[PDB]
Amino acid sequence: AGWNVNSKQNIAVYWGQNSANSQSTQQRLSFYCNDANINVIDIAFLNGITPPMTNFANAGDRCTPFSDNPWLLQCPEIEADIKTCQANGKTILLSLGGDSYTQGGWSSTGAAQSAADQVWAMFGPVQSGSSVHRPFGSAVVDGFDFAFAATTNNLAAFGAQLKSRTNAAGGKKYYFSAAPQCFFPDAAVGALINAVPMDWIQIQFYNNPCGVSGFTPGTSTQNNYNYQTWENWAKTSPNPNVKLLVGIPAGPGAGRGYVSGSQLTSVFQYSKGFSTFAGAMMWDMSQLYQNTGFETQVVNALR
Ligand SMILES: CC(=O)N[C@@H]1[C@@H](O)[C@H](O[C@@H]2O[C@H](CO)[C@@H](O[C@@H]3O[C@H](CO)[C@@H](O[C@@H]4O[C@H](CO)[C@@H](O)[C@H](O)[C@H]4NC(C)=O)[C@H](O)[C@H]3NC(C)=O)[C@H](O)[C@H]2NC(C)=O)[C@@H](CO)O[C@H]1O
Repeated sequence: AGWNVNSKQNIAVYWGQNSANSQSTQQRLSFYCNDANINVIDIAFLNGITPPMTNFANAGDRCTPFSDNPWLLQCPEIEADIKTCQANGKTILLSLGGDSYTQGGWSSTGAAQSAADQVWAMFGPVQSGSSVHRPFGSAVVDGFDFAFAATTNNLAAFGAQLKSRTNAAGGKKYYFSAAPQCFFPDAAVGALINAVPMDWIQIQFYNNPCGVSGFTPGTSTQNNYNYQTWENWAKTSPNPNVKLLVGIPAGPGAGRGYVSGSQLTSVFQYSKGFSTFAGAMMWDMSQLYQNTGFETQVVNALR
C-alpha cells in the first residue's frame, strides 16, 4: 500500500535519468513495479516548469514531443506504467528540478502560484476545462518530490500553491517530499521546507562531507554525518511529524560517497535509532539494478 508512515523500511528510488548511462540499464518504469521492497518511485524529471520540459533519458525514445513545445514529451508507456505501478501498490511521485533545471524559479509570488497551477493541471487530475498538455495522459501522480538543486526564486510560494491544490483535492492522498542535500541549511529547498509541510524529506547523504561516507561506525558521536541536525530541524518544521529517509548512491558511479558492507549496515542501524527515521532513498533505479546484490544489502540493513 505504497508509502507507509508507520514503517522504518520504506525505500524510495528515482527512475528516469538512467544514471548507469548504458543502452539497456533503464527498463520501462513498470519493469521495476514487482519489487516488494521498493514502495515509492520518483519519476525524474520535470526539469523545466515555465516553460515546461520533461527528460526521461532513453525512455523519451517511446515518447512524442508536443508540436508547440518540443521539450515536453507525450509518454503513453510511462502513462500506462504509472497506472500499473499504482495497481501494484506503489506510490509514484513526479520529481521537479534536478541538476538540469536552469530556469531559476519565479520573479513574483504570482508567477510561482500560476506555475504551480500549471503543474497541477498537467500531472494531477485531468481538468475538463484545461488546454494544458498532459505528458502522462489520464495517469495521475501520487504527489511531488522537490529536487531543486540551485537557487529557485519564490519556490516557497510555488510549493504552497501546489500544496493548496492537493489539500483541496478529492480521490486520493497526494504526498509531498523534498530532496535537499545533507549540508545544513540547504540553499535550494531550505526556504520551501521551512514554509510548506512535507510528508517526508529524502536527504541526499552523498556528494558532501556530511554524507553516509563520513559516518564513523562503532560510536554514536558523529562529527560529519549530520542526521541528528536534520532530526532537530524536523521536530519544529511546518509538519513536526515529518519523516526522514537516508538517501544514498545505489552504485559507485551514482554519486560521490557510495557505501556498502559494514559501513552501510552501521549508518542505517545508527539512523534507525531516531524517531524521524522512515527508511532509505536511492539514486537511482538503473544503478541499483546494475549493482548486483546491492538492493539485498540495503533491505538487510533496514531490518
Ligand atoms: C551543498 C553543495 O553545494 N554541495 C555540492 C554538491 O552539490 C556537488 O555535487 C553535486 O551534488 C548534487 C546533489 O547530490 C548532484 O545532483 C544529484 O545527484 C545525482 C548525482 O549524484 C544527479 O544525477 C545526475 O542527474 C542528471 C539529470 O539531472 C543525469 O544527467 C545524470 O545521469 C546524473 N549523474 C549521475 C552520476 O548520476 C541528480 O540530478 C541529483 N539527484 C537528485 C535527487 O536531485 C550533482 O550531480 C553533483 N554535481 C557534480 C558536478 O558532481 C559537489 C561536486 O561539485 O560539491 C558539493 O560541495
